[PDB]
Amino acid sequence: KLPPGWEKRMSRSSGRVYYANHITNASQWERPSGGKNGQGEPARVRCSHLLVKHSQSRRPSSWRQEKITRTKEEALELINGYIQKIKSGEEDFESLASQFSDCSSAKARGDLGAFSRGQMQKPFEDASFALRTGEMSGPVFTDSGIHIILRTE
Repeated sequence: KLPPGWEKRMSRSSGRVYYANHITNASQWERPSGGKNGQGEPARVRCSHLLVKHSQSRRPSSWRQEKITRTKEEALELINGYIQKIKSGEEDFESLASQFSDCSSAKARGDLGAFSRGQMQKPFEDASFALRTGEMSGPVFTDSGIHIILRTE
């Protein structure tokens, strides 16, 4: 059972029986979905994302700040913060993307439109294609920085 990338695991804290995905870095208590060996994988998907860059990003510069100086570690803590606010409903994805994304797509609520296999950096692509419409990833790492991907179509 269990769709691509999903492994059962056991978290400290308690009898955290939970589910995690090694492609998307998503985690959750709930079992992923249903008896249909596949579903396949669309030729195309549509995703938004929120990018936080750091000093080791291939371009330490964004519309939000000319010289980015945060460390990969600091950026990772920020992603975790936003993921917390998002998962709790305090703030929504589009809102934090518009405000804090270091991608120019910030001004599109983070929307990147539809794409295929081949077009995006591979971990982003692998994660986007492992998500299902509606699902959000954990922190995803690329040469740009650290992403949160929301799959919209």
